[PDB]
Amino acid sequence: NPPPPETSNPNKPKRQTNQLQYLLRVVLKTLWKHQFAWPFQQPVDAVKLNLPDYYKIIKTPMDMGTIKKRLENNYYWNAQECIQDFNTMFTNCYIYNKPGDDIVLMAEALEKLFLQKINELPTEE
Ligand SMILES: CCOC(=O)CNC(=O)CN(Cc1ccc2nc(-c3cc(C)c(=O)n(C)c3)n(CC3CCOCC3)c2c1)C(=O)c1c(F)c(F)c(N=[N+]=N)c(F)c1F
Repeated sequence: NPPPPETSNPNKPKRQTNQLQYLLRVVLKTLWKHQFAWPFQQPVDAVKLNLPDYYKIIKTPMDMGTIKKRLENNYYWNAQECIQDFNTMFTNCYIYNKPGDDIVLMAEALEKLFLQKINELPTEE
């Protein structure tokens, strides 16, 4: 298991935006409570799950636990960095797991909900 992605930036000032408020209070909150969220709420523990090839295939690990902490810690300078992390999390799932696997159906359900919410992302302001 690699160290988890950094979730706090000591060199970054605290700044709210409409889009980051939306990404935490609407997007993350809605995905987090979903019945299929749980496999995505923490980094893949390749040791506990005995997946010796996972971190060989996945160069950029990402999960909603990391995204949640990043939003709570105001880690993201803008909405697009956060959207990129969600996209990476889904991509990792689709490139590692066989199509139609339970985890892929769970990712597809969450991604459908994610894109539903991102389509209603507030304007930059
Ligand atoms: C401390 C105790 O020690 C242990 O027993 C260690 N092993 C366990 O606990 C393992 N678990 C729980 C668990 C936790 C997080 C996981 N995250 C993933 C996962 C994998 C992959 C490649 C991936 O790409 N991503 C993004 C996530 N998986 C794999 C599963 C993902 C969903 O479809 C089925 C494989 C996870 C597994 C399960 O076996 C367990 C379980 F899988 C259940 F579905 C379940 N539901 N019910 N009822 C349940 F009760 C389970 F306990």
